[PDB]
Amino acid sequence: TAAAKFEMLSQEFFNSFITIYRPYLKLTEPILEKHNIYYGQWLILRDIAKHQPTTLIEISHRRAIEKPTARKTLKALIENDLITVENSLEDKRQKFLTLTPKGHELYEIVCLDVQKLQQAVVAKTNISQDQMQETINVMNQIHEILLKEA
Ligand SMILES: O=C(O)c1ccccc1O
Ligand SMILES: O=C(O)c1ccccc1O
Ligand SMILES: O=C(O)c1ccccc1O
Ligand SMILES: O=C(O)c1ccccc1O
Repeated sequence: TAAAKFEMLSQEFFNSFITIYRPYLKLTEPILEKHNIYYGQWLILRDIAKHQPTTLIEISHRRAIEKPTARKTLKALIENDLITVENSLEDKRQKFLTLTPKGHELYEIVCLDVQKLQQAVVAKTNISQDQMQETINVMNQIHEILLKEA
């Protein structure tokens, strides 16, 4: 439900990494479900974890989602006691956001499970550390272009 909720050489090349996304999320889905959190929620949670104290404004910008989407997901994170909002009289979109203790516990647990699952996947392949850094090198080049464009 989580993965479901979330929804030429150059051609074979792009296909090789774009088609891995969905299978990847299906496999990591249970990690989030076990913590009663959905993928959209996890991404914003993680984002806050790494940038807190942060704001709906900054979040929307780094995540590249629309305010309505970010507002709705944050609202669920708050309602679930995973993040706390600075109490202020300013606009909600300007208020500082940080993880609650429950939020941190959930975060550390998901993060470690994901890390171990990734290690496992790799361990079943013939991929070398070198092959991994070379891939990283190529992907970041692609990523630079897609972002500078936007
Ligand atoms: O950046 C993503 O789109 C993403 C999606 C699901 C899980 C981890 C991720 O980084
Ligand atoms: O970083 C990921 O690839 C990831 C995947 C599934 C759930 C949480 C995550 O951070
Ligand atoms: O990637 C995100 O930060 C995200 C968050 C909520 C809903 C959809 C999304 O892609
Ligand atoms: O509902 C809130 O308290 C809230 C707080 C910060 C950002 C968006 C929000 O909906």
